[PDB]
Parts: sequence; C-alpha cells; structure tokens
Amino acid sequence: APECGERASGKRCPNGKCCSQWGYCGTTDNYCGQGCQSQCDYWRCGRDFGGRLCEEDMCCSKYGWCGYSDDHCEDGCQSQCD
Ligand SMILES: CC(=O)N[C@@H]1[C@@H](O)[C@H](O[C@@H]2O[C@H](CO)[C@@H](O[C@@H]3O[C@H](CO)[C@@H](O)[C@H](O)[C@H]3NC(C)=O)[C@H](O)[C@H]2NC(C)=O)[C@@H](CO)O[C@H]1O
Repeated sequence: APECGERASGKRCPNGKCCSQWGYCGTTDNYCGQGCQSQCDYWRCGRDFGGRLCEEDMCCSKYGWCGYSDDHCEDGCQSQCD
C-alpha cells in the first residue's frame, strides 16, 4: 500500500527520498522524475539548494549533484568530499 503522498495523507518519505506519483518512496527517475509528489530534489545539494547535504555520505559536486565519482568529490566539491 502507498507509503507517501495524497493516498498517505500527505506523508513524506524518510531520509528525503522522493515520493512517486504512485505513492511510493525511492530515488530513481521513476520516483523523482515527472509526477513526483514531494522531496523530488533528493539528488541536488549545495549552494543552489539551501546548502543541503547529500544523504548516503555522498559528495556534493560543484554542479550541485550528489554522487561518489571523482567528478562529484574532486575539484569544486561543496561538502562531504572525503
Ligand atoms: C547545465 C548543465 O548541463 N550542466 C552540466 C552538469 O549538469 C553536469 O553534472 C551532471 O549532471 C547530470 C544530469 O544532467 C547528473 O546526472 C544525475 O546524477 C544523479 C545522481 O548522481 C542521478 O540520479 C540522475 O538520474 C542523473 N541524471 C542523468 C540525466 O543521468 C550528474 O550526476 C552530474 N554530475 C556532477 C559531477 O555533478 C556537469 C558534469 O558532467 O557538466 C555541466 O556542464
């Protein structure tokens, strides 16, 4: 049964996860993409997003995306770079 969204009385997902248009929590494009009901910016971080820190100990790249690659953790990384 739905764990978030309108069929869950506006309930939000834990750890900032995206609530899909179908009412479930997750982090792939099916959850965070078009139709996403809430917390759709799970993968964004840094200066352009209220200085939010990434979950899962991910680095916040200079472009404001969360990840583990050298591109997200090296050169311009905003937080949790190591
Ligand atoms: C304005 C512009 O195009 N700027 C470029 C930056 O966007 C780009 O950073 C990378 O952007 C892509 C999306 O366009 C990021 O992919 C996302 O990564 C998350 C999790 O890491 C994943 O859930 C998304 O599905 C995925 N989207 C796609 C479309 O694959 C990618 O992580 C960003 N990389 C970094 C290091 O922040 C940078 C680097 O290529 O270049 C700018 O010109």
